[PDB]
Amino acid sequence: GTFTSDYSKYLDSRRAQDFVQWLMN
Repeated sequence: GTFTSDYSKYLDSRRAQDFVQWLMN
């Protein structure tokens, strides 16, 4: 559980990047 918050933030950034690319195409 040591890396979960740090990873959750990275996953957040990825899902937002996925959203943005979808919105641009």
